[PDB]
This record gives sequence, C-alpha cells and structure tokens, in this order.
Amino acid sequence: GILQANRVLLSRLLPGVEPEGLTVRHGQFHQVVIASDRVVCLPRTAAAAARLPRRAAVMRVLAGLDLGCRTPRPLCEGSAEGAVELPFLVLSRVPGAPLEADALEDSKVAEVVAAQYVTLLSGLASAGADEKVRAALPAPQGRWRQFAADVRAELFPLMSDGGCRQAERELAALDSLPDITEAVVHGNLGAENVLWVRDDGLPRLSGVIDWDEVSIGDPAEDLAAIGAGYGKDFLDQVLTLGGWSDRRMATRIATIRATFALQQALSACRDGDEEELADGLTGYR
Amino acid sequence: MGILQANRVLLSRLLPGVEPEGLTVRHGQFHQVVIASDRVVCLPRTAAAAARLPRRAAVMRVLAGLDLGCRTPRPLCEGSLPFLVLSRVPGAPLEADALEDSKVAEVVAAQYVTLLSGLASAGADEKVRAALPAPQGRWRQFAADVRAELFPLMSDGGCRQAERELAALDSLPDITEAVVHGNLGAENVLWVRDDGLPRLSGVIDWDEVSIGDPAEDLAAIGAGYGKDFLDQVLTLGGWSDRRMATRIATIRATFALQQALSACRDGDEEELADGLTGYR
Ligand SMILES: Nc1ncnc2c1ncn2[C@@H]1O[C@H](COP(=O)(O)OP(=O)(O)OP(=O)(O)O)[C@@H](O)[C@H]1O
Repeated sequence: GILQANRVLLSRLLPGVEPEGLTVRHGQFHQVVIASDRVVCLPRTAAAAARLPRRAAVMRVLAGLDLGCRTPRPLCEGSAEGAVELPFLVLSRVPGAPLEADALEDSKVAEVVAAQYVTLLSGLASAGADEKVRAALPAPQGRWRQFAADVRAELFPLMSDGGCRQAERELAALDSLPDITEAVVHGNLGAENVLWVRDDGLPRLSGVIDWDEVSIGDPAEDLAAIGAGYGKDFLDQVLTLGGWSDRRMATRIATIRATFALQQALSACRDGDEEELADGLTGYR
Repeated sequence: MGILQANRVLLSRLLPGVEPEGLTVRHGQFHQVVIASDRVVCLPRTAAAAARLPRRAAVMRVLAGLDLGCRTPRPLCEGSLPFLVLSRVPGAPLEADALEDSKVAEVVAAQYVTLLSGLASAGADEKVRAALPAPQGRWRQFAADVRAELFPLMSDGGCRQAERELAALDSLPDITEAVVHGNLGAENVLWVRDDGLPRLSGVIDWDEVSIGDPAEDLAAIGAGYGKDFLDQVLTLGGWSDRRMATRIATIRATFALQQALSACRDGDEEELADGLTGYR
C-alpha cells in the first residue's frame, strides 16, 4: 500500500506518527496522505513529481486570496517552486466537516450558508482578473469540447447503450458554451470539498479543499457543482445573493450542471477511485 | 456592560447563533481579541489602533501569502468600531520541559529553522519590504527612551550597567535583511502535540512585525528556552558565527530594560519591578 511504500519519507515528514493511523485520498497525479493537521502529496509518477513545483506556487497564490475562509497552505519553502520536481508537497489541513443537504431545510441556515458561498465565489471571481493570479493558474481553451472527447473515450466503454445516449445529449450541449476565462474556478466544488465548523451556532465556512482542478475559467462551473449537490432553490438563493441570476449565467449553469456527475466519474476513473466511479456512473449503466 | 455584551450586534453578525457569553476575550497592547472556536475578532483598544486596523489587515494578508512552513492568522473579514476577523491558529505553546528529550529538541529546533529561514527569505522580497514597517535606528530611539524614563527609577550602579548595555546597542549595524516577528516568545508559537513529536502549528501576535535584524527573533527564542536550545537552532540553521552571536547577546541584554520600559508606560508595577531587578 501507499502508506507502506512511502513509510520511510512519512516517518521524516510526520515524526512519531504511526503510518497505519493515517488516511489516503486518491488524485489523478498525486496520492494525498492525510494526517491530523496537514496533508502530504506524493506524486504517482515522475511527471506528477514535475508538477508539484507549480502546485506549490498555485496553493501559495490561493492562500493570499480574500475568500472569507481557509485554503490548504503550502508548508514548503518558497524556493521549492523553482525545483524541476518535488518528491512531496505538504499542505495545511483545513478543519471542519461537509454540510449535509438536510441542514438547508432550515431557511436561516440556508441564508447564512448561501451568503458564505457568495463571499467565497465573489473572491474567486475578482481574483480571476489579476495577472499574477492568471500567470500562476492554468487557463485551457476549448476545455468543454475536450472534456466531451475524454468522456466519450474513457467513460462510454463503462456505460450502457442507454447511458451513452443520455450522456451524448448532455455532452452535445457543451459545444454551445462560450469559452469564459474570467474567474478563479475551483473545478470540483462539491459538498465534500467545502468544510464547515463543528461548533455551536449556525454553520460557519471553515475552508475549501481539493484544488487539483483549479483554473481560470467560467464561474458557472462552480455554481453548477453547488446546484448538483443542493438543488435549484439553494442555487437560486446563491445566485440572487451574489448578483448572478441573469439568464445567460443560469443557462450556462444548467448546461454544465447536467455534466457534473460525468465530471465526477471522469475524475474517479483517472484516480482509480472505484466507489466514486460507481456513484458517478449512477444511471449511465 | 461587559465587552461581549457591548459588541453583541457585531458578534451576532460575525458568529451567527453563537452565544456571546460562551466566548472568551484576551488582549495585548492594542487589541481586544474575542476568541471563538476557529477564529478571533480583533477590536481596537484605542482610537489610534482603530485608525491603524486597515493597515494591520494589509500586513496580515501579506504574512498569509508567505512560505514560513506553518500557519499565520488569515484575515477572513474586515469592517467598520473597525474590526478584523482572523483564523485561529490551533495548538498550544511548548513548555521548556519537553526540550529535555533530545529527539523532541532536534525536531523543534528544525521547525524553528524553517520558520526563521522563511522570515529571512521573505525579507528580500520588495513587495514584502514595501508592505511592512522598517524604522531607522530603533535601538537608538529605545536607548533615549530608557534614559528618559527608567534611569530616574534606577540606582547609580544600575544606570552604569544600563548605559553600557545601551552603548553596545549603538555598536550594532542597522540590519534590514529579514522579516522580524519582533515578539517571538514561547506563547506566540503554537504546537500540535500528542500526535507523534511536536509539530509547529503556527505563529500569532504579529503587531511588532518589521523588516529588521533576525538576531532579534533568535534572541527571543533564547530568552524563552535557554542557550542550549538556541545553540541547537543556530547550529542547525548555520547561524553560529561570532558576528551573529554578538548581536544576539547585545539584543538579549536589553530584554529586562524592554520589559521595564513597557511596564513603566502601562503602569504594570510587577513587570516594572521584575524588569528593573538588576538595576536598583
Ligand atoms: N490568530 C489567533 N489564534 C489564536 N489565538 C490568538 C490569535 N490572535 C490572538 N490570539 C490570542 O489573543 C491574545 C492576544 O492577542 P495579541 O497578542 O495578538 O494582541 P494584540 O494587542 O493585537 O498584540 P500586541 O500587544 O503585540 O499589539 C494572544 O495572546 C492569544 O491568546
């Protein structure tokens, strides 16, 4: 296993910590070892290792943004960004737990949760128009067109005929999407990546984790994730509070939201997370 | 009234549904700090601190983008009492006792080295240098203050000793290499314990932050944990040269005077007494 394989390095990074007591999250390029107060990114390949210098820069940039909440802060020295490759990257662990959809049935919880989503997304949006932000973050062109290709190549073989027909309709709409490169976009802003304080009172946003797919892009991508997780009414509340309820935006969200389970399945496929692949392919096989 | 009751409107906005009377308040010189579970609310103690709070928020944002190998209080929200909401750095101070174990001591020293290296590296960044204060001849200004305020409280002998110590200060080169925390005592350095060996969580209380001489931070470490542990840090970090040693000793020798001076201004009689122990 990954803990066993990297036991020597982990003993140095986490002195006195028993390897078996730790946990692992699967990424496309990195395996993420989760300790009590910090996480250790271990590159799966040498190409993944060559990515880590850039990742350290990106996480430092995110750590400087005004989002109203925490992000995983790089615990390397600044010079690690100038390396050709790193054998690891350590980040601070964001405290808190996901919010279950249940909590939103209370309309005061819903308001306060929505407002904090708006602070986060407004900060990401404004940060998108900043050249030092734009310089450190990727900004792929025709990502939608290309995502559709990846789905047809990588996921259709795992689907039923009916599934492929369902997915085809969803993917086809994507070619209508404008290529928006305005905001910092998390790219995977499902409920498990948004952490709230385990404290008395109403939910308070602790921070956001798993920035693997972060880019300069379309804010509708993150709003789509929220809609997929929490449904139309909560989304509409976020859009209203944030000033984003125009029909152009609403339409892009709709289009992207219909692909969001496929985005999850594509991720699970590439990082070998079996259960999340099964979840993602629910109703496509 | 009470500070929690007094600030109840703001607290209800910043911490919705959180019972104010369940909170705690602490303070330093400039700020009343309401402590919540994962964050603190900094409120100005004076009209001066109120006017400077925007500036402080700017500095904290810069510090939040530095690679120090640990956490700092991240600005979450600022408004106008002006207020600043910062992330709460988890963990507790390390007691000197723990350093008696040499494996704990090596690991703790190494983590101080990372922190101090990060501060030093950041000091050569002009965007950092521009955002942070950098006073000229701070040690001469201090010396003038000590003579004006403390000498009258001191014996003749005491004044001889202090005058020597202050002379030594003037001899120092006026270094502006590093980000200097400026108040890096044990209580401002927080640790995760009981999960293997101590891990440095983060560092708090950055009100005295500046571009200056890192000997100042190293002096503070020696004050809190003694010369053996400081020696371990200096050796691990490659700072064990004579030049650094002299600067550290010179700064170290002014800690009692620094305490007496601050105690003399805020009328804290017991810290003024402690500070002046040698000098009267
Ligand atoms: N980010 C934080 N995380 C945890 N505790 C904090 C934080 N900020 C402040 N505190 C707590 O509040 C106390 C007072 O804060 P601090 O020393 O920063 O006050 P201050 O008046 O702003 O400082 P100074 O006297 O240096 O101007 C600290 O000793 C600590 O217990």
